[PDB]
Amino acid sequence: KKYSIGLDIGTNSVGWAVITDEYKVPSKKFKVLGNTDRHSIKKNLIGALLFDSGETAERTRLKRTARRRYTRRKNRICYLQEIFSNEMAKVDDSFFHRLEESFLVEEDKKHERHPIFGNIVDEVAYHEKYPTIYHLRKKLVDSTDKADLRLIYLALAHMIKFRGHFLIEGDLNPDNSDVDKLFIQLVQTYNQLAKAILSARLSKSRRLENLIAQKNGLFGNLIALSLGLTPNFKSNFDLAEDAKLQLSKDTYDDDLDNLAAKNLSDAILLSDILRVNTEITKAPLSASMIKRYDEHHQDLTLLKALVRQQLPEKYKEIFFDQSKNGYAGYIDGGASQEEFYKFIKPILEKMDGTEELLVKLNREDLLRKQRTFDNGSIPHQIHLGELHAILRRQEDFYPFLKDNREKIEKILTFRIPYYVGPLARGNSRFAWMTRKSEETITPWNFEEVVDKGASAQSFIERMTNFDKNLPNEKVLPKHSLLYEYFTVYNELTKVKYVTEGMRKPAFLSGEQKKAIVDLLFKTNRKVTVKQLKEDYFKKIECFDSVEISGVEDRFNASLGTYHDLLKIIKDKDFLDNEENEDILEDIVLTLTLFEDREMIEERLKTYAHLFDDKVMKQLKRRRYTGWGRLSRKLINGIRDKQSGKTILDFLKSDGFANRNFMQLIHDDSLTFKEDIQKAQDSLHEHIANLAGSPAIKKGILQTVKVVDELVKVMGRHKPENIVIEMARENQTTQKGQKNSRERMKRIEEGIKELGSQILKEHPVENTQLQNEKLYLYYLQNGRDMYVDQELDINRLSDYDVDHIVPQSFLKDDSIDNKVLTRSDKNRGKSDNVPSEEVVKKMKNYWRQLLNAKLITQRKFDNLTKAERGGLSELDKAGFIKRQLVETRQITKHVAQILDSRMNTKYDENDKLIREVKVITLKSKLVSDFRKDFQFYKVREINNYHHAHDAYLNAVVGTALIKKYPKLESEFVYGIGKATAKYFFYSNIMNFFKTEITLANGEIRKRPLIETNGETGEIVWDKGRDFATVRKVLSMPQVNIVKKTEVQTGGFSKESIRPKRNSDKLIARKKDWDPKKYGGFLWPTVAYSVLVVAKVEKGKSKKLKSVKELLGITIMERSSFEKNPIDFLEAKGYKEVKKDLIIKLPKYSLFELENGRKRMLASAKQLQKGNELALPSKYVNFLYLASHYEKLKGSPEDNEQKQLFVEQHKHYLDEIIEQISEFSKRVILADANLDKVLSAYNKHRDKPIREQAENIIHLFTLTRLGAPRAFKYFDTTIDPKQYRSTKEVLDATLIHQSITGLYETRIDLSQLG
RNA sequence: GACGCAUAAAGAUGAGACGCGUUUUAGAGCUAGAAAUAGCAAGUUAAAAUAAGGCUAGUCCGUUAUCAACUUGAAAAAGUGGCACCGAGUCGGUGCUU
DNA sequence: GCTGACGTTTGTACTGTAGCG
DNA sequence: TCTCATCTTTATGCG
DNA sequence: TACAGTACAAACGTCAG
Ligand SMILES: [Mg+2]
Ligand SMILES: [Mg+2]
Ligand SMILES: [Mg+2]
Ligand SMILES: [Mg+2]
Ligand SMILES: [Mg+2]
Repeated sequence: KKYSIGLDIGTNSVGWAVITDEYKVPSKKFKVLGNTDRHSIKKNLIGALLFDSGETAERTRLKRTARRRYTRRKNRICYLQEIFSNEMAKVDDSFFHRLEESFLVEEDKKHERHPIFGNIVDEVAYHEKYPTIYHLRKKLVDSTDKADLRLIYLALAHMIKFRGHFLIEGDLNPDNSDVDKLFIQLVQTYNQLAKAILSARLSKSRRLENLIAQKNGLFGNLIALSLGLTPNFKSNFDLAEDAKLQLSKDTYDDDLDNLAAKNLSDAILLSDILRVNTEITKAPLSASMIKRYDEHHQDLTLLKALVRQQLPEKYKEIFFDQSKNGYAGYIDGGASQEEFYKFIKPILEKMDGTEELLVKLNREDLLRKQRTFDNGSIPHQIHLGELHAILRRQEDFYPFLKDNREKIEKILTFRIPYYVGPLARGNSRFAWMTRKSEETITPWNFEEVVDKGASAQSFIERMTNFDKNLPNEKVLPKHSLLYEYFTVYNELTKVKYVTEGMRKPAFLSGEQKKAIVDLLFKTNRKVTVKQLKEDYFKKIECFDSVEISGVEDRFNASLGTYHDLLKIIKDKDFLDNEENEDILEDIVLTLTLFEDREMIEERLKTYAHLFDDKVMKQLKRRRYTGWGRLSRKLINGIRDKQSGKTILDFLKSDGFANRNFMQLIHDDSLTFKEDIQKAQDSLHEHIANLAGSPAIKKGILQTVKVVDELVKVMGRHKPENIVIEMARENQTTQKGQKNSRERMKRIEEGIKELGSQILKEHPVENTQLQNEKLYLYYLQNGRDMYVDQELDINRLSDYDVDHIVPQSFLKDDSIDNKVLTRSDKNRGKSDNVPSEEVVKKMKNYWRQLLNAKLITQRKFDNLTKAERGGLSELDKAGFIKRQLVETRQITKHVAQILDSRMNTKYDENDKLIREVKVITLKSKLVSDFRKDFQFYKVREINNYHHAHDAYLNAVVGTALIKKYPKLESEFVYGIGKATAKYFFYSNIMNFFKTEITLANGEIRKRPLIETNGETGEIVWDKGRDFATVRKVLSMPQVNIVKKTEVQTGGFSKESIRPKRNSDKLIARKKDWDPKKYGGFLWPTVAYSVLVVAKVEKGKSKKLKSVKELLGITIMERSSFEKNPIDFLEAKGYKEVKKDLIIKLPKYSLFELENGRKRMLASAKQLQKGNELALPSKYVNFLYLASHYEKLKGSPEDNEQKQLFVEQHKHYLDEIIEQISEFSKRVILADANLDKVLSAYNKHRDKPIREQAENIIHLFTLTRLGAPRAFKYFDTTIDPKQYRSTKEVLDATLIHQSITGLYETRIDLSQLG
């Protein structure tokens, strides 16, 4: 009667296996529905459900924010048009209509075809006078004439459309900073108190050297105008009031409280951004762009003359062929400037007079475009200065730009603050803003319509956890003083001490804990036990010596926020006071909640009577982040109604009982537990309601559906035991501590081994090293990874994190794939690894970092990947590590959901009866089981290995449970300790083996029949149970099912493709015919439908009846589902039989002659649908012939298994016979099978390892799913893609229940 | 014998932005030709769109998640498939039983 | 007369190709 | 790619 | 890995003798 279930859950699979108490997998004669003659089927209850992995929300969000940016950009353009509109209608009743109809063709345009001036002649005298937008911008700035509104609009609209980044706080301005005479003002100012630096690469290393060549009064002065100095101590040689000085990031008023800094800092930074002020202008960016254009002009004039006078045969390939990455491909084709440079540098090396061009290419100046990937370095304030200059000229002639100058000034610089979010009116699930009035939001009225404070508080409050114990209560800040006290008293209530006189160790009394906290947790940020035993036990308790226990040599707990508030609020008795504790809690809550200084000031204003303004100025810089696991109500709001204390009171003092948070909230004697359990629907609603990524919701829901379907199979009786394989681990304590070493020590060891003084120049703390940019800065020893340039620790936003292998090629967000680099160097390696030249020029420095172990060997391999520079689809053959985290999350959730679904009956004696015992095995047990008794696992043959893992999980779990029911609490849900646990869980499996072998060669014979002790019952018969599991491993029928999935997402490929007279292009906008305008291509089919209809066919048209697949794209899907028959008639189908329309999602399964199966991948592609049931002997041979020298066993055990391969050399040929018979049966790639046979015969003499480690690849020919390329040694086999779908229209369609047990089979031959 | 403390790795969710890129159009091509084009000149920029679109019309929403088939149902949701044994190349046979 | 010659006029294999920092 | 914020899982140390 | 670009092979009229 009884049965059990095993589950193996992966990112793309769940394996499931019902087992009997005998460890046999059962089978039933299942009824099958549908029109076919077949009425019942024999099926084993072992299988695997296969589904494609769920996508994370990343791509959808990166499209959503882009959609918002384009909407807002067009609205900026519209407010500009609104200001310009009554005036533009004077000079041009249709200019905005012409910029709008710019995209259309000449006869589609209602107005004359030239966008800006309309007429041809003025549009060309225009482009002759101003060849780009920047000659326009410059002429507008430096000249003082009355100028054309249509061109003001274009200059402003261009700057408003492409406005540059906002990563610089406040503003830069050129007008205070154009002229290098500021050093005279600086020395004149210090007496009250060229390009000399900038001619070389900017860092302190050059700046000090130059100024000493030209103590403190010059260089130490000027760095405070130029650099974010590292010491926190006060300055020297300084003003009459003495404090620290640096060019601080957010607010230089934090340093001025000790003008020329603004002038000189803007001058140096703008002259670092722009190669300007060797010439005097008022429009520096436009001047630089015009200099680029003129240099490009003279360079091309030189270049073509050189090419014609020395290599005239070469010209067309460079300058006309737009496919070659020549200049034609650089301009008219798709080539970048890197591709053009590597194209053109060999040609320049052999010509004469090219030295200047070769010099310019090495600086990246050679024939630059004006708009490039590195324009993301340009801040918006430069554009802001140009727009201000423009308006300040024109206002003398345009009264209306005088009247509303600041509205246009507002429109470019307005950015929605990130804490406010999308400006909805209630219908956006992403919106959290609250608006004061129902008025429409503009950049001008934004401050009076939107309540920024409430929205900014709600921004955090929507995201921070509810307390897991009190789900209606939001958690504390991490740094809240209540949480500090909670943490220290939670830790210190459980430490124990003993002296020479005492019989046994004793807890700290409440007096002692209070004394320790006030003594040293309030006078040291982190306390060592050395500090505890000296400063408390030796100094207060006067002990000669003491042993302390319950804590490592450094305490985990801290009162660091007390130290902060003590440095700020000077009255220590204020911080130790009871009355003001709520106010201090509000201060730290605000200071965690808000980072914008104005709302910090506006929130803290209510307490300005308790502290001075100097303290308040100190409080508003003390930014905090992070939130505790617990709510205020939990830790000090609720009281046990019998005793009267809160949790924090108990942690402060609990007599000698000294309970911590756990034993408190689990003691029935304290009504905390009653408060918890009174503070504490369908499957799909529950699965939607969980937190975390949407990606994991797929694998959880499908396996819960699988388990419920299995329960439906077994007469609605529940299983005794459910075994879930967990992606969980045990380690030795030394390995696990090494696996989690503090990341400061990683830096210190490597820096000491390479011997640099960077930590003397830039000291840093492990709390600070949690920042990703800063961690990378120290890992790289202060230098860029792509040019030999000293990085700046203050400017780490203009440096950016390159992913060494790009995310578009491979998802890898690890430190081994991250590089901090200058933004231009990162964006100059779009979709690639670093180039060959950069590997050649820096492989030595990378080797110095590798030898010093700041980078891994994997990181060195990714950096030097151009030495192996494939980046092919065949290089994907290692798992992305995201699949492990998803597996862990899914299996963790499914444990608690299946426990909640199975064990539902509450009881008053004990709370919940285990009707079903849900089990969560770590994978090491099943892995050791597989490797000990030669039940090996090869992932490349076929998909049955998922079901075999579930079978072995159920077998091993039930065997361990029935062998050790005393050890039920180690598996059922609800030298170092870790090393002892690791050896215990290693040795717990010894009951499966007949012999136990010691390291000295001793052997112990174990019984052939295993039993438990406490009831003597048989569990593991090493005679017949191993034979039984070997029988179940050799079944040829396993219910593999691929989930039928309607596709969602992008309508097409994203690339927009040029116009052509082909009807397959997707119309990219409703009125834009793609024969004229181009459009998208590669559409994605949501599902096929089987259509049966007439069609008008033949050159003399006549109705022919037809049955075929129609691929409903995602775009057209809703129109189809509104009303099918008119959609089919629009597609051209006539007399359609409505009831015979069959919906066919992706991977709809069909079966054909000789057992052949095909999965419908679209209306015009199939996929191979059968699975090779290869016998176990050849599988274990393939695993042992693979892995041949790298087996983990002893040399004797390696040898005997390596000989097992040699004993079965003839297995190689019979595997090829197996693959031939199968491929002929199901795959039908006869040319590929002949190529496979011929290549095999080409290499039948090569080593049996290399043969097997390539026969393992031939199963790509046979394996289920999409045809994919594979290779056998040198020979590469191209995929035999099943682009024909003609056959499935008369196959039998198989609709599979989610396990694959029940079926509906439709014989489509009878349909038509 | 699943929880908050410290550490670390790998990931995730949301907001605000930047740079590109593509597409069509605009930037008069010229000269020589029966010619298809060839020589030569040119090129660097801009507008518009950037999922088709949608109705609550917002400076909002539109690529995540949910889906075998069939009977009920607006949908949520509920419902629908005998067992034992001997065998095994993707499931077969045998016997009870409804 | 009526088999087949000779174009047009559709229907099948093979290589490319895909938004990204 | 940037800025800002929050959160999950797993592993080790202390209860 | 599904579809796109595109080089390649059967089928369907009017001549052709
Ligand atoms: Mg597994
Ligand atoms: Mg999806
Ligand atoms: Mg990059
Ligand atoms: Mg698996
Ligand atoms: Mg721990």
